[PDB]
Amino acid sequence: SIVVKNNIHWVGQRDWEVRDFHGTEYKTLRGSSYNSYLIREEKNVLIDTVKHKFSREFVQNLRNEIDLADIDYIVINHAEEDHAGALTELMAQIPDTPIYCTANAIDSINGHHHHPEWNFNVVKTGDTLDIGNGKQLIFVETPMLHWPDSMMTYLTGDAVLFSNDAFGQHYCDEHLFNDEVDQTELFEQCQRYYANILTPFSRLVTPKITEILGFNLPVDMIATSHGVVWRDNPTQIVELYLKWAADYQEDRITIFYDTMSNNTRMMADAIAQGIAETDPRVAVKIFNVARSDKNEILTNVFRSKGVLVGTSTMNNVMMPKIAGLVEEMTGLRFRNKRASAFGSHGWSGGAVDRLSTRLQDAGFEMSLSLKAKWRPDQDALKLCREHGREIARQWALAPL
Amino acid sequence: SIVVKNNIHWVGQRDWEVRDFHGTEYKTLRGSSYNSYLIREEKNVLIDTVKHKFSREFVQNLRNEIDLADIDYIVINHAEEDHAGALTELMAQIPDTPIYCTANAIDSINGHHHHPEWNFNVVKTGDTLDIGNGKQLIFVETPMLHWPDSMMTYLTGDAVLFSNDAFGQHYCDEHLFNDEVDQTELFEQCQRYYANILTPFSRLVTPKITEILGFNLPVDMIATSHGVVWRDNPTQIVELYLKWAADYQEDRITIFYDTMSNNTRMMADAIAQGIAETDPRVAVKIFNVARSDKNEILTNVFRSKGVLVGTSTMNNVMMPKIAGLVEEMTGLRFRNKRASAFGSHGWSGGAVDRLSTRLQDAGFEMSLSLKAKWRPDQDALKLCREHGREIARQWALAPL
Ligand SMILES: Cc1cc2nc3c(=O)[nH]c(=O)nc-3n(C[C@H](O)[C@H](O)[C@H](O)COP(=O)(O)O)c2cc1C
Ligand SMILES: Cc1cc2nc3c(=O)[nH]c(=O)nc-3n(C[C@H](O)[C@H](O)[C@H](O)COP(=O)(O)O)c2cc1C
Ligand SMILES: [Fe+3]
Ligand SMILES: [Fe+3]
Ligand SMILES: [Fe+3]
Ligand SMILES: [Fe+3]
Ligand SMILES: [Kr]
Ligand SMILES: [Kr]
Ligand SMILES: [Kr]
Ligand SMILES: [Kr]
Ligand SMILES: [Kr]
Ligand SMILES: [Kr]
Ligand SMILES: [O]
Ligand SMILES: [O]
Repeated sequence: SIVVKNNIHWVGQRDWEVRDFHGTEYKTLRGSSYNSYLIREEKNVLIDTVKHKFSREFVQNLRNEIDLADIDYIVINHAEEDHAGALTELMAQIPDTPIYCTANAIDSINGHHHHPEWNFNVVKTGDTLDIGNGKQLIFVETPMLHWPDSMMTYLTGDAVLFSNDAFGQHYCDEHLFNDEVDQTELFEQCQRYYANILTPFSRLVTPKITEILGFNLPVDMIATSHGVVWRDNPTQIVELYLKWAADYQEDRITIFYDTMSNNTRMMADAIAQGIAETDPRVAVKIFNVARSDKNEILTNVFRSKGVLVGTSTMNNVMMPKIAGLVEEMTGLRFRNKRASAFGSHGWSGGAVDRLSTRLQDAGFEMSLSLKAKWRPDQDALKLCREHGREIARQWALAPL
Repeated sequence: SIVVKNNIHWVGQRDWEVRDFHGTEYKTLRGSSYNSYLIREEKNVLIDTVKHKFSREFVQNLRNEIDLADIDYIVINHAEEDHAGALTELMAQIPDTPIYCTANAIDSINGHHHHPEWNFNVVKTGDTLDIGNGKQLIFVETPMLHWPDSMMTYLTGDAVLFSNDAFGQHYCDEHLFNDEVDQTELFEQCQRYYANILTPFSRLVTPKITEILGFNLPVDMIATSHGVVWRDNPTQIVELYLKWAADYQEDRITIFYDTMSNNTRMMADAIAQGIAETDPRVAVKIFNVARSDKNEILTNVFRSKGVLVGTSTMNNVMMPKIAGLVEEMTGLRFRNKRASAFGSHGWSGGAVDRLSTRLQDAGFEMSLSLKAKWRPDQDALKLCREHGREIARQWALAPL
């Protein structure tokens, strides 16, 4: 275990090997961690657990830190399997131990564990839990951030905010604190996390942070459930969340496509050139969805002011990976972004219009489409270059 | 080169390494071949070429077999890059050589190569081309099998049908003839090919084969553009095509899904059990689309009488891989098949109905959906088992 602050002990689990989260929908290229915390004042409080596959090690390590019978209260901020997965294993040893959580958490905890006989205690925003020595836990409900059961626990005196998923990132390191790790690698994982997970809940992020700041409670540390503990200027991740929530976009255009014989690829490269030689301020990224990291693509879309999506016409419809990715974007609900569909066809085509429509369904403001037959020759590549020019002029943030 | 029959020489290219076709949409687990044929009578005729990346070797090997100037005619049955990719390289040495192909082939050849100055000769069904010694080539147009430019060339006397893509398969072997290779491995690749490529054109397969049989031309060998040359009972692949075209299905149910925390997986296994203990005649396959071969899944759907598709609700929509796969199935246009959507959700859900609708759009006859909240307990797993029972009774081919 690692001493977080005074009597706060990190008793979680590092995961260096993990490469897949939420099925295979979130690639964790730098691993992750599952942060559990043991607070030992007059009362002994355990905050969240770890993933189920590390339950054996979790309980054993917990035994080495404290007798399980001496644990007074258990707090569950979030009942997703990576934070409450070791719950059944632990409650088998101490079934009478009270569990403090939201009303929605009872549904989610029981939904996974099927032990409704456990002693649940419904908490709501403002509720307190005294642990002795002048310190107490203050609960704040954060529904749909990112789950209905989500909440945060604040420890007075030590001024430590247990935010669970919020302000966390999938980043594994032997050092626990943010000022002890690589800042660049830390920022990438933080932005990668929000873009792929918290984007559809951005409208809720700002009012919640505003509400919490209204409590006027000091924050010395922010102990998330994933990644580093923010102790050195901890509110820096809060400020990033405020910026990322306000329909974040840079002067950047993300182009991604799928192709069977490189015809659409040729179009994408010609479009990109037209943009770069029209607007030097625009950062341009290009991805083949069949050969690229899906989450890296989505992170760029989040940072971009607009995207161009390419697909060849395959069996009167679009290519599956493109359709799949667009479907996911429909759930992420990106805002204040523009889009243009393009692609090659053999005869009748139809996949470009089909794509443009679904992008509109995903919330993108659609510009005109670009279509080409078979492999683009020099003349066709000019039209693609010109399309990029028209896009660059239409999507220009400042005049030029 | 390999002697196919008399003066027919195989001058194509084997591809042991290839693992991806049509982008990454067709996995070639046993490699493939690109069959080109040189006929040397009084006239010298080249039939199709190879993929562009093997163009250097193709021309060189062709030089070792014959002087390029001695080539009289060039036949292009199909202008896809794997059969006409080495065309530009070859025509650079012999630009005056006539090219015999369909009217639609001129559009496709020029579309890729951009050399309209080539000497094209439009052929239609019934047209002949004398090559001497009492032998001649007879052309038969096969539009949308699988391309608009597709055609077949028949050689009289030797009774050899050059079918290009038709009756071919992606299977690489040192031996050229069908009776020299592994029959099981040969059948798998043949069925894998049709299911993923020729399924949406099944309505056209039967009348075309009927028309060709109406010509009363003998067939000693069938020389495709991919895989083995059928010389031992060559019509066996024709009979398989007739069966596969007639909305082929076995007493078989294919279940596939995507899951984030295995809840939907638990549902799929419970459904499968219900079916097996209700109808012992049904063959059941289960696939996680995130961890399985996509084409193996589609091959099973082709053989199946009906499918069950699972998805968890993710951001108010379905999982991308499922959406992507369903999109592709919408293009494959499977016929006379039934379907049932299922999956787990956290709160409001919605992805199961969304999936059931798109399956209906894909042409599946939809049965009732099955929904479960979070992780299924013993009671919920009974409902899933019962759902399988109801499906097994509804989809039963014979009474029982
Ligand atoms: C399996 C397959 C299916 C196709 N289906 C269509 C189609 O339905 N309509 C069409 O106009 N072209 C169709 N085509 C032709 C392609 O759209 C054409 O080759 C395109 O220019 C290539 O795009 P890409 O190289 O960027 O992947 C199909 C090609 C393949 C290989
Ligand atoms: C990223 C993510 C998004 C989710 N979105 C929804 C949702 O929009 N609606 C819902 O009812 N449940 C949602 N859930 C909860 C899942 O549907 C729930 O955990 C489900 O039972 C798990 O299915 P599975 O384990 O088979 O993948 C979401 C879960 C995750 C991890
Ligand atoms: Fe979570
Ligand atoms: Fe988490
Ligand atoms: Fe082809
Ligand atoms: Fe082919
Ligand atoms: Kr969160
Ligand atoms: Kr937040
Ligand atoms: Kr906050
Ligand atoms: Kr074909
Ligand atoms: Kr055919
Ligand atoms: Kr035939
Ligand atoms: O989580
Ligand atoms: O092909």
